[PDB]
Amino acid sequence: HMSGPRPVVLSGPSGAGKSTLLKRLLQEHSGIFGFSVSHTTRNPRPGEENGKDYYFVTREVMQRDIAAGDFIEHAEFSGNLYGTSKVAVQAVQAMNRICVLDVDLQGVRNIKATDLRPIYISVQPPSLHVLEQRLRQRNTETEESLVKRLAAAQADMESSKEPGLFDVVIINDSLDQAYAELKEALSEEIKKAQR
Ligand SMILES: Nc1ncnc2c1ncn2[C@@H]1O[C@H](COP(=O)(O)OP(=O)(O)O)[C@@H](O)[C@H]1O
Ligand SMILES: Nc1nc2c(ncn2[C@@H]2O[C@H](COP(=O)(O)O)[C@@H](O)[C@H]2O)c(=O)[nH]1
Ligand code: ALF
Ligand SMILES: [Mg+2]
Repeated sequence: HMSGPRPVVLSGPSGAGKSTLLKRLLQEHSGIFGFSVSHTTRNPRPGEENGKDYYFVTREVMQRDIAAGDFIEHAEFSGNLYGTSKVAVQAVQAMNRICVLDVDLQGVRNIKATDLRPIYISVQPPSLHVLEQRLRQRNTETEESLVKRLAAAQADMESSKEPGLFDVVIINDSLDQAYAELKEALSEEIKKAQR
C-alpha cells in the first residue's frame, strides 16, 4: 500500500535513543503519527507491552508467518529475529497516519528495496562509550548480546556516513536537542498532516 503520508524510518545502534525519541513523538503528535509494531523473537523487557512495543512471538510462529509471505522485511539481530509485517504498516496507513518504523541497518537496506519511499533518519550516540554506558545502565541484555550489540553499533555507526543512505543524522547527546532535531526533520510533513 502506498496510500497515506510518507513513512519515517528511524535507525541507529542499540541504545542510541530510538525508542525514547519515538515515544516522545507519539505522545506529542499522537494524532498524526502511528507506530509500526514489529514482530520479534526476543524476550520482552520489564515495561514492554505485547502489541505496543513488539509482537513478542516464538521462532516457530515467526517462521510460519515468514513462510506465508506476511512480512515486508525481516532480519536477524544479536541472536533474535525481527520483522515488519505487512499488516503492521497497513494498519497505520489505513488510519491516514504517518507510519514510523524503528529498524536496524539491515532493515533500512531492506526497506530501500520496497515501494515505501520513506525518510530515513539515523539516531547516533555521542560516542561508543556513552552508548555502552547507556546500554549497561539498563542491563536488559546478557553480556553475550551486549557484546554483539556493541559490535553491531560500531559496524552500523560507520555506515551512517554512507552518502545517500540517511536523509538526516541526529546525535543524541541531549534528549531535548535530539527531539527538536527529529521534529525539524519532519516539520514539513507535520505541518501538512495538521492542515
Ligand atoms: N539524551 C540522553 N542522555 C542520556 N541517556 C539517554 C538519552 N537518551 C536515551 N537515554 C537512555 O539510553 C537508554 C537507551 O535508550 P533507548 O531509547 O532504549 O535506545 P534504543 O531504543 O535506541 O535501543 C535508555 O535507558 C534511555 O533512558
Ligand atoms: N530489520 C528490522 N529491525 C528491527 C525491527 N524491529 C526492531 N528492529 C531493530 O532491532 C534492533 C534491536 O532492537 P531491540 O532488541 O533493542 O528492541 C534495533 O536496531 C531495532 O531497530 C524490524 O522490524 N526489522
Ligand atoms: F532499539 Al534498541 F537496544 F532498544 F537497539
Ligand atoms: Mg529500543
